[PDB]
Amino acid sequence: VDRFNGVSEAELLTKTLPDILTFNLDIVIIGIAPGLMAAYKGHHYPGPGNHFWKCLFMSGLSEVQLNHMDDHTLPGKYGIGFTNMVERTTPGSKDLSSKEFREGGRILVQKLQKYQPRIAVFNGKCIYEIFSKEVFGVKVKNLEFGLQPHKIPDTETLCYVMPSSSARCAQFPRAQDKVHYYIKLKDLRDQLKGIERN
DNA sequence: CAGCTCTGTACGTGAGCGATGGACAGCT
DNA sequence: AGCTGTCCATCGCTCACGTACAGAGCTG
Repeated sequence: VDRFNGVSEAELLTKTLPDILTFNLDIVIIGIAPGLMAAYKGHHYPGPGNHFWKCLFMSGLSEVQLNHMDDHTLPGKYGIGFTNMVERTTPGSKDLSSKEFREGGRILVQKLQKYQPRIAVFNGKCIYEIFSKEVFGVKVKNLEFGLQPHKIPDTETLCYVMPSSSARCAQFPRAQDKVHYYIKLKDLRDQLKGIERN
């Protein structure tokens, strides 16, 4: 019944979740749109069932199990930042229109060209499908997860796609089913950093 | 025909919320 | 022993920042 401690869903729809972006980041996690719990909390991925923080720990991207309250520590401590394709608070990915997504893509690509992280991680396959068509003018028959073959225009930022950390998708039913992509992201990060160090 | 886009629908886990009722102590 | 109320284990149900895919409609 009451999931928001007496706060209405209509009020949460007016709230926004701030980005956590700085220069020289290794990774920027790009969500689809903040959900009601993130709007409520004012922090990234607070959903008790969301797999994000558990996959970050299980993959070794964090040495201890962190939570949504740690999100502002991620740039300085781990080289990780956060943004979303669509800024607007939304219950789920199915409530977003094509226009909202394409407006989001344009704003997103400008953010990435400003902050130029080593890797732009799309936390959700649906947003990369829109982004690729809008930014690179490419629609492939079978879009795959993992490292994509185009850099953000005018930057060296790579594009890496993972299934959404939301526990809504049945195709990757557990955090265990998504951790392969976080491990591969860690490996890609370590390789990029090692190449720059040498 | 055939390949495309668009829309509707079905799908596995694990966490939380409200209801239920057994266990149990305080009281007389 | 009988009564009463709280605690809390446990259950059923819902559902979470989606995704894959069939099939209708469209177009070359």
